[PDB]
Amino acid sequence: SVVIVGKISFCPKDVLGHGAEGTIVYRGMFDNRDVAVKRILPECFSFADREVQLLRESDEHPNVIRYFCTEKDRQFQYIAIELCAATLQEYVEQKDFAHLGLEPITLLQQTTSGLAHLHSLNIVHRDLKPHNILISMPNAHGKIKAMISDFGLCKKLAVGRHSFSRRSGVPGTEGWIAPEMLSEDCKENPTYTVDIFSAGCVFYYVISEGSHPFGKSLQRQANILLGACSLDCLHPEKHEDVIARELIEKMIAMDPQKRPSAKHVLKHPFFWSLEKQLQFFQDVSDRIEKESLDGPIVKQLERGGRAVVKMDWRENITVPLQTDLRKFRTYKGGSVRDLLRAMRNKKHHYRELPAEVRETLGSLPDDFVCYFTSRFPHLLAHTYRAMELCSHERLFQPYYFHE
Amino acid sequence: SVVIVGKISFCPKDVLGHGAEGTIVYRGMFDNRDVAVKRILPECFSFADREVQLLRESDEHPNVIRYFCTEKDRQFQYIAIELCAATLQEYVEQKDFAHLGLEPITLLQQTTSGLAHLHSLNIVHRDLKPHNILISMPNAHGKIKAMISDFGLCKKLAVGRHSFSRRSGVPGTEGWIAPEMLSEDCKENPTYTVDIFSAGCVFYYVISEGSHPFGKSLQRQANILLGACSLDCLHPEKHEDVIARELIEKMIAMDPQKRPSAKHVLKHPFFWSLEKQLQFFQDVSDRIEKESLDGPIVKQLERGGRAVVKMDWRENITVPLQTDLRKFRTYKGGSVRDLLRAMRNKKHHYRELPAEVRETLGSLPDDFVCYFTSRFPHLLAHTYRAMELCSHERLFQPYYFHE
Ligand SMILES: Cc1c(CCC(=O)O)c2cc(Br)ccc2n1C(=O)c1ccccc1
Ligand SMILES: Cc1c(CCC(=O)O)c2cc(Br)ccc2n1C(=O)c1ccccc1
Repeated sequence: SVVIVGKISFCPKDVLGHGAEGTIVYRGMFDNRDVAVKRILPECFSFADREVQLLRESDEHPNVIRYFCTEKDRQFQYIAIELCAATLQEYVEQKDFAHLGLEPITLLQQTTSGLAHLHSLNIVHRDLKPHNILISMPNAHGKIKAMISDFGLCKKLAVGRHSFSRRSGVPGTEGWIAPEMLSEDCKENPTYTVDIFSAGCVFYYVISEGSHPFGKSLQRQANILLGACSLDCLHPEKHEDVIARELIEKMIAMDPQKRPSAKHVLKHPFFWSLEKQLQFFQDVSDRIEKESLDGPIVKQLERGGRAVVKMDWRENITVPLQTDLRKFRTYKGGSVRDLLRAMRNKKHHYRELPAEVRETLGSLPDDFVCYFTSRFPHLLAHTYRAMELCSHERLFQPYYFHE
Repeated sequence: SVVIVGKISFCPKDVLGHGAEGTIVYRGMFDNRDVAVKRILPECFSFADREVQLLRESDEHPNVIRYFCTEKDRQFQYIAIELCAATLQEYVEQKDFAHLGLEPITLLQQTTSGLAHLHSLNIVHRDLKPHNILISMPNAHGKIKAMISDFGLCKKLAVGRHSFSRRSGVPGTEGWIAPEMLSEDCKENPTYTVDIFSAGCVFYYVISEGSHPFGKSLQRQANILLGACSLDCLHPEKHEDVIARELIEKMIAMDPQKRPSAKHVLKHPFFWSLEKQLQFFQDVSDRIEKESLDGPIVKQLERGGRAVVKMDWRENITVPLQTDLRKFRTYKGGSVRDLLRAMRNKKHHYRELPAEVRETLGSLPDDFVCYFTSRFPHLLAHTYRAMELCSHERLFQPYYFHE
């Protein structure tokens, strides 16, 4: 028995899953393309028409599911969309991340792009969770991508409006709904920020390989409203983790105003290569070199540096570098600027530096930059936030978001 | 009136254009989606079957036209694809260009990208012309993109093969058909290069604002076969023109094996920012600083450097720079490396230079590099080709294509 509703065809025996509101998703064909078919019931025909329009308006982007067509029966309405190979959930739940390279982060970056695309179209998803974040089929050359799905609970903000009342009840799924949506009072109407919070938890769900910032399933929602976030899978003294901690912590704040935008999250160091990181260090040092001590830039860079530098950075580096630096007298052990200024000098002159000092630093640029991030795991986080005072400047545009 | 073929609807009174073999294109809609439908007559039903299938294997790429569906009638066959705003022909022939800034080169880079994608899928267009390059309908934010269409005459190379016999006549338009396609004296059958020759003409067509590298319309195909190419639109002593010459002259090469691949074209200086050119001069200089004069790299950089440096480059730079460099007699005016190094030095210590030598150089980075490209209009093209000996080096990966 093969169901043929117009250009869509599927066999009822091939069920890919069950959805809510009696929606059943089969595997089928459309225009000889492999698609997933969704049967919707008359009780939901209206909810399905809005999802298709919001899909038609965004599937162009590579990180949004591709909507194809819709055919109607005397009994059902069928939605044909691009056939994937797995959800992010089964991915986090069943891949050997050790063999998986930097894929997990690029999946997080792609999902973030999709969100910024949707937010550029005044579309809020409201139901972002690892289940409806899909993994594309492997392409002709063997690559996969992440795409956003389940547009049933999406909302297009009204022209000229930048929030949305809580009239659609409490859209979303327990454990991933931001507090404003579930809180009994209405200090302010929700907005795009409810998506970041969901996204923040998802970032952690991937980098923890299964954990949630707000506890286990049954107590999540109650912790979310109570503010009981715990990012335990992230060391406090690891460079990578300290950077992730900064981002995810900002993404799951209780005040949705203090939550970053998706365009900001795309620029975050959490996504930077080592080559880029070292580059950010070089440019900060050059911008501050002739900045006075009374200047705001330098005063923000040095507020709280003693902990960043670990009291005295000269007492925390390798002996071959300590001796090399002792040759002159131009770097203070308490200055985070001078630590960055030292990194600039020892990079420029790297080739004309004694082999013993070259061997402690490592090859450029990856081993060089790691030398200083492992020793001072708060250096990038501290200086990134400090240098925000120069996000308008052309030189720094590659690191912040500032239209 | 309006003809409704299944989910495709159009009005015969809305004709967008006419093709070959009686194929008419109307403006229409598919699934509430503004599309352009194609009416295909019976003698041509098989050409569409191929095009549709090929389109379904590559339409995903942002710069390859998006194909939606295809229905059939009692006597006709219809094909609905993305509706565009113009073709590159109309864009070139009817756009100020003075207020278009750099949009035209972004277009050339986009059609290249889509063509590299098609080649990665073992597909040769074989009929690339400013007519098949359509411009996107403006976005939800006012941006456009170029795309490739007219896949009817495309060729999916046999499995493992990297060439194709001329068994299907000579597909393509008089004026854009590569010479290997028409001649019988050729021993080598055509490959993907045949698409690069055509693109190399379009490249020139766009920068010349309509002109062709092989003359006027009727004598064009005649001139192509004879190798008589003329790019008089490009000055022989202007930095920008020298670069575009180097690339175009290699894409329209008479010998197919001398033509850059699509991925090669994508890295050519023709597409670099001003800052990227500085970064190239800096990396080239830094890389050759500790290289033996007897070394192959140095011997290739100076092979012909006399015309490049215009004899003593110290005598072709502004006087203020001439005085500030007179103290260093290390710089040999007949060395291109010495010129590149003098640039590297002027860039690093730019802030500590006397104001006279700073305002004669210009604001970093754009005006600084222009100081040398305008004065030495062969410096880049000379260095880029000679330094190919280092294309394999990670340092230079941003600048060349290896694998
Ligand atoms: C696109 C798609 C949907 C629709 C998503 C939406 O629009 O909400 C889907 C639903 C279920 Br249940 C089950 C599978 C579904 N699937 C897939 O292709 C797919 C997902 C995981 C593994 C293999 C294939
Ligand atoms: C999508 C599209 C097609 C189909 C391309 C194909 O056959 O692959 C088309 C054909 C002609 Br003729 C003419 C126009 C065509 N057009 C356009 O949107 C368009 C292009 C330029 C100016 C105005 C509209």
